[PDB]
Amino acid sequence: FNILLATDSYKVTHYKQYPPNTSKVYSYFECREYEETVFYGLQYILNKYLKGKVVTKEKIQEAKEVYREHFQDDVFNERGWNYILEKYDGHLPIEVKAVPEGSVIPRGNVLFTVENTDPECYWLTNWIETILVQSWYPITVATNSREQKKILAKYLLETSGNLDGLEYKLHDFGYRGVSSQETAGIGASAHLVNFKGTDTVAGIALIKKYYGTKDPVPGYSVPAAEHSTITAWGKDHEKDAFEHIVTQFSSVPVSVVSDSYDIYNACEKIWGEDLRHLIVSRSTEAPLIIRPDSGNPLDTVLKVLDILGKKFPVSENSKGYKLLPPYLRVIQGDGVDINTLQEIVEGMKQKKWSIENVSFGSGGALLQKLTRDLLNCSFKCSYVVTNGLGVNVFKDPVADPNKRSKKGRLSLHRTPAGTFVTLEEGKGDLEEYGHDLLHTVFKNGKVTKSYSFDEVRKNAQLN
Amino acid sequence: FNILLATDSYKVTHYKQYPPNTSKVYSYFECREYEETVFYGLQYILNKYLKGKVVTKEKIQEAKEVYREHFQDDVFNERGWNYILEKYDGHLPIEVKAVPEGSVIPRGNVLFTVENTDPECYWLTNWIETILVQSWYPITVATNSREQKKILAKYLLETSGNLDGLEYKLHDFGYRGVSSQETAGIGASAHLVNFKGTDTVAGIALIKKYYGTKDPVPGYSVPAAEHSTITAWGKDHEKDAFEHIVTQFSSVPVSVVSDSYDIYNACEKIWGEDLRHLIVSRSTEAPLIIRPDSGNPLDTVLKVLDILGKKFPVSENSKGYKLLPPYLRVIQGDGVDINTLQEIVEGMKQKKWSIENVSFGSGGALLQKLTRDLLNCSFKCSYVVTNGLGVNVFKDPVADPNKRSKKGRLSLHRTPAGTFVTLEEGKGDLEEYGHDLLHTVFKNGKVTKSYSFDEVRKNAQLN
Ligand SMILES: NC(=O)c1ccc[n+]([C@@H]2O[C@H](COP(=O)(O)O)[C@@H](O)[C@H]2O)c1
Ligand SMILES: NC(=O)c1ccc[n+]([C@@H]2O[C@H](COP(=O)(O)O)[C@@H](O)[C@H]2O)c1
Repeated sequence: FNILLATDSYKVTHYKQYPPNTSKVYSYFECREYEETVFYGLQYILNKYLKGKVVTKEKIQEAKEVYREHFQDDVFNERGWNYILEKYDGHLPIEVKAVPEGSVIPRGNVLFTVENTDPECYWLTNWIETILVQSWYPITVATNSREQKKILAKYLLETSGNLDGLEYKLHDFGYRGVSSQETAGIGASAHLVNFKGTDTVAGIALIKKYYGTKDPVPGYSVPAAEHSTITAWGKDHEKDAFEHIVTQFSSVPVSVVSDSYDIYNACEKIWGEDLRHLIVSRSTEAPLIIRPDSGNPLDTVLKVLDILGKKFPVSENSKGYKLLPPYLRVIQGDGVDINTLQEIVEGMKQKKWSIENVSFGSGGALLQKLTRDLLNCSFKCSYVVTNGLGVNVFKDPVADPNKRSKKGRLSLHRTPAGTFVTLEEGKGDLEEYGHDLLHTVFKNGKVTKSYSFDEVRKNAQLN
Repeated sequence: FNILLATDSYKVTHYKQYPPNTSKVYSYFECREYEETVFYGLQYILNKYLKGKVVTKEKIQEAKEVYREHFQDDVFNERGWNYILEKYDGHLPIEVKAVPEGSVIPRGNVLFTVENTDPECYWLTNWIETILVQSWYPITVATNSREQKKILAKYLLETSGNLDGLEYKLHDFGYRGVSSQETAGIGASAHLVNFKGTDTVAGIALIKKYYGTKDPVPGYSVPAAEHSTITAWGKDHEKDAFEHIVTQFSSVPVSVVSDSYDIYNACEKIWGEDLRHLIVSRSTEAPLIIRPDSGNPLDTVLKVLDILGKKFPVSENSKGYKLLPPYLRVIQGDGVDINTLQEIVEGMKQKKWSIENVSFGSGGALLQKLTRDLLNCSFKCSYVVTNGLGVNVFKDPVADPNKRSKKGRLSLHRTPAGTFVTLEEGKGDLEEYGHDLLHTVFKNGKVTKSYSFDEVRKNAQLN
C-alpha cells in the first residue's frame, strides 16, 4: 500500500492552490439532506490505512516517480511529504474527531472531522479526503441494513409478537456480488452490525481484526446448497440430490435451493410427498430451509408458502398469522432489497402469513448496490486559518442549494430534547448544548479511540 | 489473505452435497442475455488470489477454527484441503480456459471456464466461484466505460470530424466514490482500458503490477482545483483563488471548479471579465479547463457554454458546431453517467455546440453504481463426471427462462460471419467452428498465459 498514492490525483496539486500562508485546513464529514445513519467504518480505515508509520522515503520516492509521470511534471510535493517523514517518523500530523462507531445520527450532522495538527501540513487534511470518504460505504451498508432490520422488526413483531431471530432475518449473500475482496469484508462487516447472518467470511476477519468481538459468533451461517449441488445430480435426480443433502445435514439446520427446475414442483411433490418423511422428522433446531431463488420474490413466497402450508401442519400463532411446523422454513435469497423486502413482508402479512416462516437473503443489493449518492456522504472544508486568521469556509452552489456546506469549526451536540445538533462557526464553545459528542479518534498517527464490535452493535441497536 | 475463507460460507458445505463419485465439475462464466462486453480483470484475480501456493498448514487451521465458530459444527473440509496442500504443495488443482483479456464478446458467450484437474478436488471448482465471479466488476466497469466511449466517439466524430482526444474525454473521479481501496484500483484499472484520463491513481498500480504497460504509466491527470482550494479564500476572494491557481498552473493545463458560488458568475464575471486576461494568454496545450459541478449537467453545460461563448471568440468548426478558442474548454465533473452522458452530448449537438468543447468526468457513476445484474455475469456448473460418465448440468427455473444455464462442455468459437458462438455439450469438438478461442490461463495454480495492458487495450479498441 501507499497513502501517497491513495488520493484523487488533482489533490496532489492542491498544496499550491491554497491561500498563501494557510496554517490550518479543517474539514468534516456529514450525511447531507434514510433519516438517521449508522456511523461505522472510520475505525477500519484509520487502523488499516492512516495510523502508524504511513510515510517512508521509499513511498515518497515511488509517489514522485509515478506522479512525475502521471502528470508528466513533478507537481508532486516531496518537500512537504519529507517533512512528515522526519518531524513525525512518517506519522500523519492530523487529528480526527468522530462519533462512536455504531452511532445512529440523523441526517445532516457532523459525523467526523479532520484537521492538520501542524501548520506545515495544512495540505494534509484534504489529501486523505478520498481515503476517508470511502467510509460512505461502510456507513451506507450499515444504515441500509439497519433500515431493513426495522422493516423486519416491524412485521416480525406484529406477526409473532416478539422479535426473536430478528438478528437472523437478513443473510448477507453479497460476497459474489461486491466489487472486490476488501469490499466484501468491509461491506459484510457493516451488515454484521445489524444482523448475525452472513456467508461473506470476509466480514468476520475484518471485525476480529479492526473491531474485535468478545461475543462467540461474530457472524453465523449454516450448511446450504447451491444449484451445482443439485443440478449436478441430473434433472431426473433432483429428489436424490435433496434427500442426499437433508441427510448429510439432518442434525443441523440446512437450506436447500429448489428452483433449479420448477420451484413449485420441488416444494409440492419432492418435499410435499417424495421426501415428506425427511422433513417432519427433523428438529426445530435443525429444520430444512427451503429456498426459492427465482421468480417474482413476492408472488413466489406466497405460492411457496401456500404449497408448503397445504403439505405441512400449519398452526396459527397468537396474533393469528399462519405458521409452518417448527421443522420447516423458507428463505428468499433472490431479488431482495430494501424496497422489495418491504413488499414481501407486507404481502406475507396481507396474506396472513408470519415473518417467522421466512428469512431473507440479500446479496449484491445489500453489500454492492449502494452509492455515496444515497446517504449523501460528503467530506468538506468549513474552517481554515490564514495569517492567524480563522475563516468560516463553505460552498453554496447556486443551482443546487441542497449541496451547501457547513461553515466554521463544528461540534456535535445533544439538543435539550434528545436528538442531535451540529453547531457551526465554532459556536460549540458557547457551551449551551452540553459537550461535544465527537470524541478525538485519531491524533498524530495514533488511534485514540476504538470500539469493540460489541459496542458498535449496542449503539446501532433499534427501538 | 486466505483462500480457505474467501468463498461464500455455505460452499464450505458443498463437497458433502455433490453426488458421490463426482470426479469433475466443469463450470463456466457468461453474461447471460450492453450487447457486447469487455472481458477484463480475471487475470488480476488469478495472480493476486489464486496463483501459486495458496494453501498452508496455517490457512487450513485458521479456516477450521473460524468455520468451527461460524458453523458451530466442524463442517469445514480440512481433509479435502490438506490433500491439496500435500499432493499439490498448496496449489489449486484447477484449470481455467478463458477468452484473451480485453476481448469484446456479445451476451450469452462463455468468457471462461473452471474445472478441477484432480478427481479428488471436484469440490474446488465452485469453491472459487465467489472469488472468480467478482470479475463481473472490472468487466462491467470496463464495458460501461467502453460504452460511454462509443457515445463520445459517435458525437465527437459527427461534430468535429474526428476522434482526436476521444481517449481523454471520460475522466475517472470515483476514487472517493468506490466502496474501498482495492475496488478503486480494480475499477479505475477497468476504465483505463478505454480511456487514459484517470485521477484515481489506484488503477495505475494494479495495472503496472498485474498487467504491465510499456508506455509511461497507463493513464494521466492534470492539476485541478477542488471546492476547498477556492472556498478557503473566503466567499469574496473567489477571484483571487482562480487567479492564484491559473497562474500557479499557467504552465500546464489546469481545471478549476467554478460553481462554488454561482457557476454562472465565475464564468461571466470572474473568468470572462476579471481574469479574462489570464485565459486568452494561456497555451492551447495548457488551457484553463472551466469546471461546473452544480445541477442538471445538461442545462449547465449549455449555459456555461452560452456564457463562455458570449465572452470569448466562438468559432464555428468545419462541421457547423460552435467551438471555443483552444485555450478554453469545459468539463462536466458532476452527474455524468452512461445515460446522462448521452443527453448532454446530444443536448450539446442539438444546440449546435461541439463535443470538442467539453470533456467529462464520471465518479461513483463510473466506479460504483455497477452491479453483477447489469451484464448478468454468472458462474454456473455445466458439466460433471459422476461414476466415470459425463453429465450435462444446468439450472432452468420455471418462473424464469432467462436463467437457464448452458449445459455440458462449452467452447468459444468464431462463427463463419466473424461473430461468436458458444458451443455446448462438447460440440466444439466437431471442429466445425474453428478452434476454441478460450485459452487456458490457469493450470494447477500457475498462470499459463497473461496479457499486457497494451494488449487488453487493443483488443478492447472500438470501431
Ligand atoms: N443460500 C446461500 O447460502 C447463498 C450464499 C451466497 C450466495 N447465494 C446466492 O448467490 C446469488 C447472489 O446474487 P445477488 O447478489 O444478486 O443477490 C443469489 O442467487 C443467492 O441466493 C446463496
Ligand atoms: N476535478 C477533478 O479532478 C476531480 C477528481 C476526483 C473527484 N472530483 C469530484 O469529486 C466528486 C466525486 O463524486 P461522484 O463520484 O459522485 O461523481 C465529483 O463532484 C467530482 O467533480 C473532481
